[PDB]
Amino acid sequence: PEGDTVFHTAAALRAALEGKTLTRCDVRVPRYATVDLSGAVVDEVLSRGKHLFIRAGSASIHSHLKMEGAWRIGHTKVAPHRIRIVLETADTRAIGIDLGILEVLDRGTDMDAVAYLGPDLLGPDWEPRVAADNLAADPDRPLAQALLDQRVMAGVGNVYCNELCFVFGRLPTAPVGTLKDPLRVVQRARDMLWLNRSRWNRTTTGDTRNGRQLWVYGRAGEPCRRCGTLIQTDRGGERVTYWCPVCQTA
Ligand SMILES: [Zn+2]
Repeated sequence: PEGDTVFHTAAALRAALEGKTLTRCDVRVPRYATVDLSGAVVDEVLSRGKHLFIRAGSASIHSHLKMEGAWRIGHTKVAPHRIRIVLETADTRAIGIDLGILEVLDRGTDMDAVAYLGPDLLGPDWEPRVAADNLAADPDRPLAQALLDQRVMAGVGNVYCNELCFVFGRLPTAPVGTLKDPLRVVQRARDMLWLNRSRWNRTTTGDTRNGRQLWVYGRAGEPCRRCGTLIQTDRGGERVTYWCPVCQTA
């Protein structure tokens, strides 16, 4: 999950839970087995970068999504991974599966958990100059590592990292110092995530149709949509990269 998925999940949970009294709060995490927020209203569901917070009563349920489809809404219980939490209201059910962190924090201090985050690409008070100065603060830093650092700005994961590198004509190992305009980079990242904040069908090309949605990610061996050259890929290091060797040069 990247920042768009997490924001969208927060929105889906808001539709299911926000403003409603919890009828069930079953936290299947050992330290939190005794938490039972039933009888409290879910006052707010919000995202902070790749983090989710569910505020109810005096508590804030903090989760960090490692798996797409991590929170599921509806009454179907069959799932590919372990159910870690069930929340219900009179009319709705939300289940959290394969969550990374799932913890119950004090509501009043819940933002201390994530106060170090850089500007949130999908947060209400986004600040592109802060993100741009953070991104450019160390010009010898490799571009992809800087984009993926949640203290620089919050929300880019491997898909958006690959896509941003393509639209700016840079290899992921290019130093940030080679960017003509770091402000433009972070503004385009904001625009890309914003366009997908309510779209699970992640699209960066402007064309949402099947097979048309991304420039390079997941497209090894397919033609670049601009120059026609076949897309290349490398699976060394942490993350898989995809790039057009004509549009993205050293
Ligand atoms: Zn190309």
